[PDB]
Amino acid sequence: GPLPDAKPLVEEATAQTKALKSAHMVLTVNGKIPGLSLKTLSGDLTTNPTAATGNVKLTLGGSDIDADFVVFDGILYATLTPNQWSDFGPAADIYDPAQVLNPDTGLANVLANFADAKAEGRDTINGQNTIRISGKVSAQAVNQIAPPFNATQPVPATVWIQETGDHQLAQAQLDRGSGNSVQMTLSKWGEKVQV
Ligand SMILES: CCCCCCCCCCCCCCC[C@@H](O)O[C@H](CO[C@H](O)CCCCCCCC[C@@H](C)CCCCCCCC)COP(=O)(O)O[C@H]1[C@H](O[C@@H]2O[C@@H](CO)[C@H](O)[C@H](O)[C@@H]2O)[C@H](O)[C@H](O)[C@@H](O)[C@@H]1O[C@H]1O[C@@H](CO[C@@H](O)CCCCCCCCCCCCCCC)[C@@H](O)[C@H](O)[C@@H]1O
Repeated sequence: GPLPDAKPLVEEATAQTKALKSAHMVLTVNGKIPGLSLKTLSGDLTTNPTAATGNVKLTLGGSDIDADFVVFDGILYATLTPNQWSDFGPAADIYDPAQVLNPDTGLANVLANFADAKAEGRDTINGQNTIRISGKVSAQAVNQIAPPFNATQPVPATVWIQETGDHQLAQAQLDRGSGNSVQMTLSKWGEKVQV
């Protein structure tokens, strides 16, 4: 029918996101973003304490490698060859995955700096009704969650927020122009993450 007002949905999702401890995430890079060699990633993240497990497809020296990865006790491990775990040192020297759910600099900060929010339509995400919402994310909030963006201006964005229930952030995408973008889909909020 009619669409709810986006502004209160965004505010509710902001609050809900700040309280998150854990989630499943699927990250897709569309086109090309300089200094971001990642193509796709799917995994499970928990925080306080930080742990993550999953799989990643990335480009290394011009070859796409499929790898499994684990972040535990501050350290990043990954199978660059199958069943062979390599230790790549402190995760934070590459990207501390806890950043995504940091209430100050993660997804909640993106939501809190999401300007001009406007409800655009309704979409199913992972079996759930969500409201698709356009807006622009501040350069600072974008650079904090995704440094390679190197934004010097507000970044056009789309968020999908659950229409009912908890109003979680279901999906978000940041458009760098020219068919290049990064999108994350969140689900399984509060799941246990063993690792
Ligand atoms: C959703 C679930 C939660 C997760 C969220 C998603 C996060 C995904 C992150 C994926 C990025 C993996 C790509 C690794 C590329 C690799 O080249 O990184 C650089 C080189 O590192 C070495 O080369 C490592 C060995 C080579 C290959 C890597 C091994 C394989 C491991 C991995 C790829 C497999 C699994 C990966 C998946 C893990 C997911 C984790 C959960 C970093 O080197 P340094 O450690 O020296 O770091 C930098 C240094 O900074 C450090 O910080 C200092 C602070 O003071 C310290 O003192 C420290 O000493 C050091 O100085 C330097 O300054 C230097 O200037 C800079 O150039 C250095 O490297 C930089 O060099 C380039 C490399 O670029 C490409 O190679 C790719 C870089 C990708 C990094 C971007 C992170 C992803 C963005 C997150 C998106 C989130 C989306 C949110 C939703 C919208 C830059 O792009 C980038 O800035 C990079 O960091």
